[PDB]
Amino acid sequence: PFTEIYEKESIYSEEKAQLLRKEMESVETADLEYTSFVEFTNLPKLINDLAAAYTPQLEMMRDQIKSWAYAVQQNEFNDIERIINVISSKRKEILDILALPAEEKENILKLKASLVEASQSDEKLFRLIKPYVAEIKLLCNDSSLWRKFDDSKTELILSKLKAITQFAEDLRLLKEERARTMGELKDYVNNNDDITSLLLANKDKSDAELQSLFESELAKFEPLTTRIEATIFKQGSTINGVKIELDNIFGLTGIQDKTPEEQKAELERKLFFDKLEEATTKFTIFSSDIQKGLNFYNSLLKMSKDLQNS
Repeated sequence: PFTEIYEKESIYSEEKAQLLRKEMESVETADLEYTSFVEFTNLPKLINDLAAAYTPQLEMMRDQIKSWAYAVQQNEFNDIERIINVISSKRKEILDILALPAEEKENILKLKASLVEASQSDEKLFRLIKPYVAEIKLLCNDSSLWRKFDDSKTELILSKLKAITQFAEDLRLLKEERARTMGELKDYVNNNDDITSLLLANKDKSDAELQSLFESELAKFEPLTTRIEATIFKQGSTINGVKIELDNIFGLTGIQDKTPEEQKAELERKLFFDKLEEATTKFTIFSSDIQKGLNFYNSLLKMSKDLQNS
């Protein structure tokens, strides 16, 4: 007596759950990025090896290209290009569904279909960079063939190594700091996040806000989210600087003589072929769009099935 209080509380809890979901998505993306970096670079074994030889980049590029190509190959959706034919099939299904209705909700559905068609047209624009990259990536033979085709400076290397160590430790500490930051934010919702005892502003109305109190109560969560974003950006520039310094150290460690001009040109070509990976990532990002569009299409088809005879 009554149950409305628990309803409002449930609503506020839902909002809080949404915010925590957003923040968790952000930190998850950050952690995934840093983990991908730390996995690709292998900074620990590189530092250990360099330190051992004191007192390769090609292996890295091979590992990253192999991982990207394998991941792209596994998700059998982008390479096949059968999705357009599938869309045509879905269109045929919708055509069959459209074939004794006498209302204007069919024309509206047609308009929605038109919008989906426009979305498909927009989807076509990204096919240019995708098709060339993905097809050359799908073949192990071609990719392997193309990939295969292409003192007193010790103290500097040592200093660079030290800087790399400090940078790495700073990065790990940043990740730990973010994880703890979240841990406290989530632990703040499953603990002393108050209740309906603060809900003394009458018995709402409702629908007349009623929501300003929720926004206000949510606005005190800002100092944790801001700390999360701060640690994320800091780990961002940390990642950039560490990448730069490690690139310099890796360029000072190897040959460095150098010659010939065809050598630097070939290396340049190799670094050029690594720009395909970017397009691969882009096509991966485009994969999550075609999936959503197929979901909407299937939803529309099921909607037509229901509208036919529910």
